[PDB]
Amino acid sequence: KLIINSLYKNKEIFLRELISNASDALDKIRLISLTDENALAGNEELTVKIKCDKEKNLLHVTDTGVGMTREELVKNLGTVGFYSAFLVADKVIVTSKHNNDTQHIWESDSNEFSVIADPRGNTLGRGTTITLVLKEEASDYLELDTIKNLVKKYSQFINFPIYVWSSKTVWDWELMNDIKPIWQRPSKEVEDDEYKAFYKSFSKESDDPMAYIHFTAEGEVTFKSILFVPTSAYIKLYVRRVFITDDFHDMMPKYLNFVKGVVDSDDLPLNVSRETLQQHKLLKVIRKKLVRKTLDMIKKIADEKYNDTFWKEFGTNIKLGVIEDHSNRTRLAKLLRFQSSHHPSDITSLDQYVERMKEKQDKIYFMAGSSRKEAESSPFVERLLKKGYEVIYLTEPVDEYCIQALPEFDGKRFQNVAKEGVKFDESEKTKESREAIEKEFEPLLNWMKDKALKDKIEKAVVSQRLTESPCALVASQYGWSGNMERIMKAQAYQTGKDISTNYYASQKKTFEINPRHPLIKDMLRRVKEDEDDKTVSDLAVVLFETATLRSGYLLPDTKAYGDRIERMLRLSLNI
Amino acid sequence: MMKLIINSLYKNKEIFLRELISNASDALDKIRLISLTDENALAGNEELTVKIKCDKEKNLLHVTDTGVGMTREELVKNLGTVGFYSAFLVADKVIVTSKHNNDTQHIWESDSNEFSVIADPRGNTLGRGTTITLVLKEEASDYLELDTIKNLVKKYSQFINFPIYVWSSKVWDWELMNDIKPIWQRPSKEVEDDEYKAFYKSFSKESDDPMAYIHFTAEGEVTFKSILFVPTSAPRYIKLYVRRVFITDDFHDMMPKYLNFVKGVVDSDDLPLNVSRETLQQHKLLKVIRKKLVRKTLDMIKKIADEKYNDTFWKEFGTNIKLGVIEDHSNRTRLAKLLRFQSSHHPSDITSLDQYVERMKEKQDKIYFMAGSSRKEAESSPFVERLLKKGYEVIYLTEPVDEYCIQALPEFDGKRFQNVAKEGVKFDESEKTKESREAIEKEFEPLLNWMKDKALKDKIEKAVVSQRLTESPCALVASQYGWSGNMERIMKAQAYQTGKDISTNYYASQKKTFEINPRHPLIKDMLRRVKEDEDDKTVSDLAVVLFETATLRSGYLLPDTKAYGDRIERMLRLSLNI
Ligand SMILES: Nc1ncnc2c1ncn2[C@@H]1O[C@H](COP(=O)(O)OP(=O)(O)O)[C@@H](O)[C@H]1O
Ligand SMILES: Nc1ncnc2c1ncn2[C@@H]1O[C@H](COP(=O)(O)OP(=O)(O)O)[C@@H](O)[C@H]1O
Ligand SMILES: [Mg+2]
Ligand SMILES: [Mg+2]
Ligand SMILES: [Mg+2]
Repeated sequence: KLIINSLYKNKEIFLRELISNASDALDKIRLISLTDENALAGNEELTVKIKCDKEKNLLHVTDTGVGMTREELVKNLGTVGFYSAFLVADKVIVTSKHNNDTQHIWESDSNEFSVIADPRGNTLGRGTTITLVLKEEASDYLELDTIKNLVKKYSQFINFPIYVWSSKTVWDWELMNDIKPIWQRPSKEVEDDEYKAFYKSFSKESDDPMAYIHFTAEGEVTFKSILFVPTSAYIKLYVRRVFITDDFHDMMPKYLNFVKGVVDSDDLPLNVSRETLQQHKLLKVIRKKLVRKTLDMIKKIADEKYNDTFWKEFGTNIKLGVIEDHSNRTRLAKLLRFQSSHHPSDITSLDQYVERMKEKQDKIYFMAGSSRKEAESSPFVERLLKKGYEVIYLTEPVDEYCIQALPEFDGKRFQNVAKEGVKFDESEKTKESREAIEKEFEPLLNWMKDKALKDKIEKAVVSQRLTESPCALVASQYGWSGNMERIMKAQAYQTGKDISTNYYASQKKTFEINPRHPLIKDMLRRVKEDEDDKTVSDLAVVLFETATLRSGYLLPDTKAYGDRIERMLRLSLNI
Repeated sequence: MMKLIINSLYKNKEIFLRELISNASDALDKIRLISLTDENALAGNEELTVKIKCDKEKNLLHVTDTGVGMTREELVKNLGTVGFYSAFLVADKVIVTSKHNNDTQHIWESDSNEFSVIADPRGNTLGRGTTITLVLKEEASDYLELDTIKNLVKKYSQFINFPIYVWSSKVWDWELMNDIKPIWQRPSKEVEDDEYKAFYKSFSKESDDPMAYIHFTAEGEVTFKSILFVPTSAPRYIKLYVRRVFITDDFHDMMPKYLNFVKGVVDSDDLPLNVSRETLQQHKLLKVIRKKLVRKTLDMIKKIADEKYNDTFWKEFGTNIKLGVIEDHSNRTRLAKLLRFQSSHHPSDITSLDQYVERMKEKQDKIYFMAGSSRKEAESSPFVERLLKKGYEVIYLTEPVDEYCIQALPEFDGKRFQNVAKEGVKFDESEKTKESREAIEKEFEPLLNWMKDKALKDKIEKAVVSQRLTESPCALVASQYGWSGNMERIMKAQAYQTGKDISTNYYASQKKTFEINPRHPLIKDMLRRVKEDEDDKTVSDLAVVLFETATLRSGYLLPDTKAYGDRIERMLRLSLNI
């Protein structure tokens, strides 16, 4: 009283599940036999045998796999999968024999079951026979002509012999299956169609993979493998073509946990324990080779699909990789993509930035923020942008960490535009021009440092990075910037709890002023005229607090800042 | 670790014995656990004991247990790579004789460096178990005394639930050293305070008293004895026994996640003994035991002295009590009574909800709160201005969980909660004041309509005369079921650090209620110049800046700091003479 006639949509999937289950039973007895010599005592062979029965209206799926004990026949046989057998039959008869127990039978009509002993005894040796009593409607599955194609379809990647009872012109078993694994075949003998059809066989339906790679590893260890990149955000391990496990969760590093595939080695031990084989020295050589072939796979993807598709899905993985993977860092560095001032939305690689650098530019400039808009509208990038330097914009929380794990790219050091180190060159006769303006505005500097912003600024200097903005707060090289304040301060608030007593944390920054900006020109002209004035003092403080938000730091006191604004607003209105 | 582990523990070198008894007990727990599903698991050696022999003559100290033992492969993994290396504090050479049920008897020898495992020439001596033999070093060769071990076992192996015997003298025969009866099985009244504390230290280290403990016995649906503890610090857990037999410490569902810091013992005589681990964890009686553990933990937490509760417990585990209010529906009332928050009543002191209620006005029915990233932000907010003046108390919520905590508690002792940053704040009003406000609202209508229809058109829901401001000119009030600045902040950070951009949200980018203060000089002046000339740009420009600043003051994010900086600039030029 559930499915039966709705999923149905996938009308003949019952066989796929019974063939799949039989293969799983076959894999399991084989796996045990590698440690237990007397495991294959009941049956020499490892097969799946399907028998058509017209007269009695029956269909048998017989496997010589592990089998099931009475206790297992109760739990395992219940509620695609085993139950899908009821999409074509109204009664399932499961005859099973296991090594540790005698032979039993199981019969359910989708509602109630019964686990009797077999009055015939041990007729299987070891394994199971799934007898389906077909419905009058789905009785077409008794036909030998149709059932042959039905197994040829759902067992293209089953690596155990599948036989069906047929005849010629003499009844006998016929192989419908080729058990030569797909990963063991010559690279170009395998069509692209087959690679995609293999991907859907173990990832349980869905669409094609984004990319794949099939290779024979050479050198210290030799193995065959087909790895896959999925479309949206499990490595099977075989030894000498014998399935071992898919539960070795550390086959790939955490940052590549999305890769799917098979590994098949002739150089690893077969008759050893699963624990033993997990710590084996050669396996680690396989793991390091999987990473490199995976990065080779990722690099083989075409430029547009790489940016618009791969990167959108796994970009955070490459960033986590850069930090976590020391050996493959340089390779991971080239796979990174970030938005830059070059274009309003296109993402750029680090190489592309490099090729665009000016002849005498030694630094890769970056601005970090919570969004594209705040990063690009920052005062810090004003003159760099005007002079034609490109600035990388980092908008994600991991970006900062990512670049920090990268001490250089292609000989160039990264420079945060919110910190000191932004280089602006000049000639001899150009150096004096600045130095004159620098000493002209020096009274305004000392006044800000010893009165207007006495213990609120580390120092005041004449900026060379601003064009439109009057001023900005710049942090020390070993200090925390605006964005890093957030990243750390909103994690010290979320998880940390009280983190203020730190040297380069909440420390005074360098207050830079724009000499060409009217509010600095007036402030200078007016500071040499009174100094005791609270008006310009209120101007210096309001400008400093505005510059703070502008620079990306929090305000120490919103009430004090508010009180100052409203006092100016009084002036602007009264006269 | 290497050879600099001896100097770090030169103080505590007598502890080597504790470490050998602890392991023997661990070995005995393991073999006894196997025997619950395996009938013939004790066929090699029937008893479960700890035997210690003094052999002065050969310079050897023997510690013979009858536990699980070690196989060939287990000797080359477990031994080598506090602990077992503790034996080297008193012995230069250490040899272990051992016998496991699956293997034959082997001898492991080492000094610290290389190791070698040989098949014992004598053969299967112990049936099962291990003998740790110490070649006691000269400068510590005094433990081979017929009374020194006698005294150490008695003071150290307290709480070991297996019989420990030393090869004494009187005729040489084994003399019992300890009492096998567990501390949790003894009647509450009889157990000493020191004994409870020493018990806490035995299974969790940390060498300091626990913050609190509870020793109870459960009657009714299920019976079990238990001792539960509150540690002193938040670490940055519960041993189950069935009929005095250790089963596991791997059940991570004994306590709900919010009480994960609780450590202790549960000894049940009702649970199935001769069954598997899988079977026992899913067992229906456990859910009954769990509910009892939570109620008893809460009893203990409630029993802590008022001063100690706020000063020590609340600082360590207040977040857990907050998550509890959200997750534990059947205990909500008990937990809500345990909450502590900062409030206006005092600069730093925290307060319970009962204490707040008692301080409420005779006709106040709402518990008012202000949420924010810090106390400074919350107390200097515009929203508490009037309430504070008129003597209402405002709870201050500064941790991100606090809002979800209050938002999960619909009422406390009949009083609903109200966020001052939202619509819903009330003030009892004398007939004189009520009418005075009515005249203020009609007088200020021209300023309210100008703001809503042109000056701030499309920025605000409506412009109204406030009842909550005092010193502040204006503020942004969110709707009854909308997001406060604090919720906007928490959601934006969760949509950035974890989420994948919630720009086009549900109610994050929504207009707020702009409340203006009629008694504020700047607003008074703003009314005068608007009626005189509505199309004056200087007042329109001012309106924007006042609003934008009000947005920072109201705890909201400003939508364009660049444009706002530039408007503040224009204002500064006009304010001065640029
Ligand atoms: N032919 C079989 N031989 C042995 N065991 C089987 C067989 N068919 C089913 N089982 C057991 O019962 C379970 C039922 O299969 P199914 O419903 O497909 O679940 P699964 O996805 O794990 O295979 C299997 O996991 C297996 O434990
Ligand atoms: N008496 C013993 N009987 C059996 N195994 C032991 C014994 N002593 C030590 N071992 C083995 O050595 C391991 C390490 O002991 P120790 O260093 O104290 O670590 P731990 O107490 O945390 O297990 C034990 O876990 C066990 O595998
Ligand atoms: Mg299945
Ligand atoms: Mg004021
Ligand atoms: Mg400007």
